[PDB]
Amino acid sequence: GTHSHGLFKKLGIPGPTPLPFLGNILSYHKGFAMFDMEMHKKYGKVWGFYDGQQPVLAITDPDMIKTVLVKEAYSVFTNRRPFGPVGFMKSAISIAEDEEWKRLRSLLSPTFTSGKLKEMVPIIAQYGDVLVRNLRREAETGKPVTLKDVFGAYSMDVITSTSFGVNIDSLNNPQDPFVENTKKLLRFDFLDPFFLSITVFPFLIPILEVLNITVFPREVTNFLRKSVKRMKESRRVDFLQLMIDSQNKALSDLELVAQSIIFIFAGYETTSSVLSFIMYELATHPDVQQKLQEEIDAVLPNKAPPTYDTVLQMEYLDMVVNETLRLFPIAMRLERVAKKDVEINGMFIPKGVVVMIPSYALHRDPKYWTEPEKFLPERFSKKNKDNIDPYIYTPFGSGPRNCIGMRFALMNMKLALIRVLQNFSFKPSKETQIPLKLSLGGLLQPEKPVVLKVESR
Amino acid sequence: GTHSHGLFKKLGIPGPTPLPFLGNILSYHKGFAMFDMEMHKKYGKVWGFYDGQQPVLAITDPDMIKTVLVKEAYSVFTNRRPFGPVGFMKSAISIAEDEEWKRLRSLLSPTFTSGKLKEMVPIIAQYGDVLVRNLRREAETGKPVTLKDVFGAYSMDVITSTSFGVNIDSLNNPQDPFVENTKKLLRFDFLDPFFLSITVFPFLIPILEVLNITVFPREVTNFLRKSVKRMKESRRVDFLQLMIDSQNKALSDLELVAQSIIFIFAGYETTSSVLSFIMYELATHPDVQQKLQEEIDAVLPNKAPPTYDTVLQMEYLDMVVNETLRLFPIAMRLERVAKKDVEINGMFIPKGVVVMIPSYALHRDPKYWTEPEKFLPERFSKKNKDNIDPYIYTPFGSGPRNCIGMRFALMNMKLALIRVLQNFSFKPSKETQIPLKLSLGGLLQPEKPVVLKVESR
Ligand SMILES: CC(C)c1nc(CN(C)C(=O)N[C@H](C(=O)N[C@@H](Cc2ccccc2)C[C@H](O)[C@H](Cc2ccccc2)NC(=O)OCc2cncs2)C(C)C)cs1
Ligand SMILES: CC(C)c1nc(CN(C)C(=O)N[C@H](C(=O)N[C@@H](Cc2ccccc2)C[C@H](O)[C@H](Cc2ccccc2)NC(=O)OCc2cncs2)C(C)C)cs1
Ligand code: HEM
Ligand code: HEM
Repeated sequence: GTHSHGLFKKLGIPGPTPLPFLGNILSYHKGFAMFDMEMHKKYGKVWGFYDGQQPVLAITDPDMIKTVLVKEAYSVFTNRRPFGPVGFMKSAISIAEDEEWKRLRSLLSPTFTSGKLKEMVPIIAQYGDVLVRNLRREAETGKPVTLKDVFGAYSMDVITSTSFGVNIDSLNNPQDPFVENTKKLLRFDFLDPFFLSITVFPFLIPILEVLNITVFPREVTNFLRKSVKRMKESRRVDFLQLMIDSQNKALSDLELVAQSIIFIFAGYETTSSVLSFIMYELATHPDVQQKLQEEIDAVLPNKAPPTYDTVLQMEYLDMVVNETLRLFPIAMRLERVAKKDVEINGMFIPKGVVVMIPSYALHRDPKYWTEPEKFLPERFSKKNKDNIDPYIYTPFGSGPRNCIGMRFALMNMKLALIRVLQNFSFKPSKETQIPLKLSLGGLLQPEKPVVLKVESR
Repeated sequence: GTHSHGLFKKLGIPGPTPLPFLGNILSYHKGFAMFDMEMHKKYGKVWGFYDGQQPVLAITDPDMIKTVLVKEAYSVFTNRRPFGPVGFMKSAISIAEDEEWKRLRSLLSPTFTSGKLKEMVPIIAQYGDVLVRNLRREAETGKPVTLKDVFGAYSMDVITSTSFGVNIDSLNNPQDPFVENTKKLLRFDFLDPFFLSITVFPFLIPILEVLNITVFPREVTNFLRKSVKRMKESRRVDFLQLMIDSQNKALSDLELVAQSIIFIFAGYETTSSVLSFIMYELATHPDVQQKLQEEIDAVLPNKAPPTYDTVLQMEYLDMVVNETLRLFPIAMRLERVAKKDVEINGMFIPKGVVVMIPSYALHRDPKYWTEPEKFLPERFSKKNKDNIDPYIYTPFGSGPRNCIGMRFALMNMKLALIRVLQNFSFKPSKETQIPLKLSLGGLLQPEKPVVLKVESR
């Protein structure tokens, strides 16, 4: 029906007029980001819309954003927008709620410290070499390289190793039952058929749950499920034991598996998308690539192996990474649910409303960014960075619920970039789409995969 | 989703563009009839639209109409558009399908013959008087009469008596458990919340069925359910025994009850709506009322009691009744489902499509009717009637599935009119809405009830 559809009318908040049942979902025909930018330009700092019957309050005010993601996090905006059905995956940290979440966050918080992460480099760099060897091969038969595939396999390599102790050159081995299963853990597309229907029929979620149907394909999960059985363990620098030790408030077995699936995915798919986009930028801006190559050679003599401290010394590398994250956040939106009524920065918001920060739109707003469409690493130099509002630029979220893997992701990505840029230069191929276009779907991804010419140095 | 929504595109049939999930239902915001007239004027003789995902093919071609309602009735278009949930009411003749239907149609066919119907007049006329006595009272305190209430109670009186043997002046007795229950059997409004949702979620019907939820309120049905227990019977001119005799292919007990509910309703609600609309027309056209009064006095001397044959002799009465039915059909649409694929008059129609004849629109079409908006009984005189296409004018449907009660309805209505017009004249009250407006909802009914000044003669 239409019971919820008078809400934003009642509070006097502007927004697209909802259709019965569908709310505003039809506006998603060209993707979240384009919907969010259209609505932002058309309504200013705040607006409201309905996913089916679910009210969503978009906010773009930096101070209101700090309020939701930080100040009122524990007391009001503790959880993300429920999404389901998920079976045992209800226990994964990113999905968990309230006290089950804070528990898992504490339990897993020590996994991603500079110390551990420091010990993860001699591992994460051994697969630096394999990627380079792989790349050099595919650059001797000098034909276009699909970044998502080569980075994909590196990305898988790194997490399987740092989290489970499993070494596999996944690129050559697309047939290892471990490689194939994990690959199938891809990001969910919220504008796909199944998810549109489940937004317009949330009253069906509990029906799917009962039938043990899940958004996480069962074949994928069940493998990884007991896959840790003889793996955890033979009865050191591994996410696994780092979690096993936390068992003997302590972590249950089926919860532990749910954490591993969550991570496997992250260190795999997020990482490889971002890496692809950086190389795309580097390839379409040779001067930036050359300046980056010079920072790398200067900090690391004759192809010297990167270390924890050398990585962190590279300023221009940091600016490149950040500037690619500005233009291509993997999140697009950040979201919390109000467990109770709230008044924030003068705005009343009833219990159950989804408050949504549209990062993609904010990352491209003319008010906060000069020439926001352009790839300009200099935006993040020492001179200009203090300019940037930490609640406008949020590629890893903010507050107690931000990305737990942030430091690992940044590190792992830069290690990859260094090893690759030390040995190669990248250039547009004939088939490189320029300018690149993002999938009109529900994921910040290229419609056509990035392909690039790889030249040895 | 949208799987069915390419159908009419595939067959090359014009029609409003469907929205995902909703199909065209939003077009119902101003009622079926207005939707059907808009679409007819805008697409000509045939068009297609979707109720949620259900395809509906509207047809206005007289010959194509004879094809659906008559020629291909038994072989293709045997059933009406399924509608549910209905519990045991699946067994009622108007809802029954295929062979269960033809069975019930044969079994109940002899109930409505000129002979039986002839024996039903000394009964149907005894309540002629009560209505007159009631009317005279409410015309001595000369204040406006709400037709739907006075006719309503007469309408109930007549069927309770002719079908069950229950005499009750229902108007004075709105407290008899028999009166109140039956009253609650009102026509279903297809554009009401519950029915809109169930058109956009037909996959929920079987869920409602399982929970014993029905469109026929349970309290209403259960009373009438066993209400016939000590009634059928004490172990003559009554629909009841007429059905009991057919038991001892023969009619089951719970089926019999389902038939009685179906009838009770019909002889009650259809009858009283039509009677109200005729009086409205008579009141807004005094000359027609006076001519009608003169036919009646001429055929029936000094307030002489109407008989079966006298009723049928009154030509101008027939034209009035028919002309009111033209302007205000109770059906609005007629519908059949294609059980199988079919090609009709050169048009292919796949299995499962609802073929819909929009009577309200057809009854008002400038191609078939001069000044179609105007109440002109003369349209149906001996001179002009043979003009009228029997597949354009269909107030009682056509073919093997037409109104089984037609002759009883026509008779019962005319008996009422004669007894009323012999004694009174009707006139607009101050509050009479003129011109009348039909509920923008899902039923041909007045938004504001007809109220009229009743003057004794
Ligand atoms: C009500 C129902 C119809 C709904 N379902 C959904 C699910 N869909 C499609 C989403 O895109 N949901 C989004 C989401 O992914 N939230 C997520 C946190 C997040 C948000 C943005 C960017 C990065 C991480 C929270 C979810 O638990 C996801 C689900 C998941 C798990 C494994 C593999 C794939 C996917 N888990 C993760 O965080 O993935 C690991 C990652 C870690 N860091 C970056 S990605 C929300 C921001 C809306 C939304 S609404
Ligand atoms: C799929 C689902 C969502 C749907 N449900 C519906 C139900 N609704 C609201 C309707 O208006 N359905 C219509 C209908 O009433 N069909 C009907 C035949 C008919 C059609 C038009 C005019 C007169 C009789 C067939 C149904 O069985 C009705 C239902 C009913 C029973 C008792 C009391 C009230 C209502 N039974 C009757 O015929 O009522 C007794 C009458 C006899 N003569 C005139 S009315 C159809 C023409 C569409 C349509 S689609
Ligand atoms: C470039 C790569 C990555 C980006 C851009 C990224 C970004 C994000 C963002 C935006 C969020 C949501 C923050 C919020 O709601 O405020 C998030 C959550 C999360 N990320 Fe990542 N992430 C990346 C890689 C990783 C990796 C490698 C891991 C490894 C485990 C990881 C684990 C998580 C977890 C567990 C959460 C949810 C934490 C919680 O709810 O408490 N992420 N990430
Ligand atoms: C003025 C009053 C009435 C009108 C205008 C009317 C009109 C109609 C119409 C249009 C139909 C559908 C026909 C079709 O699909 O082709 C119908 C069906 C029916 N009517 Fe009536 N009707 C009236 C009164 C009655 C009465 C008093 C009864 C008494 C029992 C009755 C019993 C039925 C039945 C049983 C059906 C369905 C028959 C079947 O499916 O086989 N109707 N009517």
